Amino acid sequence: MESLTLQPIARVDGTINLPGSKSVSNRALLLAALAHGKTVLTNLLDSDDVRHMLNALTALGVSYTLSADRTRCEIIGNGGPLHAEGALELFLGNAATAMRPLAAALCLGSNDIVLTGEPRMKERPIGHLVDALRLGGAKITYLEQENYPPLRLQGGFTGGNVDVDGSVSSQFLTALLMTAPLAPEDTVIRIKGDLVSKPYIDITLNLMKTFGVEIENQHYQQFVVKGGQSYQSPGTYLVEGDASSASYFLAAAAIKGGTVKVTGIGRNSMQGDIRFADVLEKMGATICWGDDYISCTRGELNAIDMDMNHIPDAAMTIATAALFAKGTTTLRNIYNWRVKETDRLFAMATELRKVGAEVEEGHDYIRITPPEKLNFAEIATYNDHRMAMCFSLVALSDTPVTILDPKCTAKTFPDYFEQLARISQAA
Ligand SMILES: O=C(O)C1=C[C@@H](OP(=O)(O)O)[C@@H](O)[C@H](O)C1
Repeated sequence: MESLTLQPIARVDGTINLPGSKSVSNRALLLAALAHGKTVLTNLLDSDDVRHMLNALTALGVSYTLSADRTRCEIIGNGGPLHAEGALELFLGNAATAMRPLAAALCLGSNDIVLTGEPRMKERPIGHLVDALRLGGAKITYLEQENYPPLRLQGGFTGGNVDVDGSVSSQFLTALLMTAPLAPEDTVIRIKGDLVSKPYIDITLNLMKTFGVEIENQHYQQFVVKGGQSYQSPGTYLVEGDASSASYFLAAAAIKGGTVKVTGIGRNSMQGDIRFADVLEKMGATICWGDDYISCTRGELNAIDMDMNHIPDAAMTIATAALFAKGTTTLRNIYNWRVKETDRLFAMATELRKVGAEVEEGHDYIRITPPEKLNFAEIATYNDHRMAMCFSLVALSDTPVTILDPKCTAKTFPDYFEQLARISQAA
């Protein structure tokens, strides 16, 4: 078991040029692959999740080249639905942004492809998406547990009236939205009830528009899609810096700055996680917005009690920042933390208690009361990049912290520790 021990960080200050957005990167790659023309993506993220998407595109026969640092990608669009037969297996690691979108996309036309991934991926739900694709005509088989990957896709999605559950993940609808335009018949996607992680739907629609396709969004309750469309290369496309990866650095400044500036995202960014900055401001930090940067300057840090459904990923960072806040912090409406890289409500509560906090692990919320002083702990990371990055912040105290399996950060941010070190100052 590899581990990394972080020594106490006296102050953080500086500028970080963010790695590309995982959410935007994987959507842009798939749309570029489906599109007509050559797409040049810059600031593409180089991380495990994007690598699994690139590998899947290579296996499907898509041609592309990558720059030395793997952040510039020139993709030759296929000019239509991707295809493979012979039950070709695409191994998708634990990349949900590859698994859900490809599960839908590869149902266009005929195909015989199997999607699988790491053990935990076989425990992350995909039934709501399968249900919706089958209502549209797709033939899909669960090869192991019903409602979970791995899946055997045999095609057949033609469009039509389809309902989709949006209560557990926004990714199922995202996958349907990206796929439906290329289906021969028009599609009307009806959301059954609640829709969580709504901002990710805006990211999907923004990317689809960039690639030449628009749809009729009726109050996020129903989506009208015209069939028979084609995606078109936007030419050169700049991938936004990752606003979720930014949360750690902005929070570090709120706790121990100094001023930390992250570049690559700004006030016009499409990522819902830029709203994480609003939360730090509510806690007492000072925030500055620019066209291509967001900065946070230490002020004070007071506990908050907020519904975090709009920023589920970045919200985890508030769970550890809460260790440094005055009062008890409560994060609500985050049930789906349970069905992500790990059950994040169980994991976060378990590890927070190890450094001294009193924590109530609610079914769909978490309440954190910080200790007078933190103590040393060896933090388990549950093969979850965000558990490692969140707990790195424990070192902004008087105690060191040991993070197990630090390389798990590579899922979305391979250079995380070197970047945190860049802004760490001894004086
Ligand atoms: O579409 C996306 O890029 C994502 C949507 C979110 O998932 P849910 O919709 O399941 O909350 C988020 O947690 C995940 O890391 C990325």
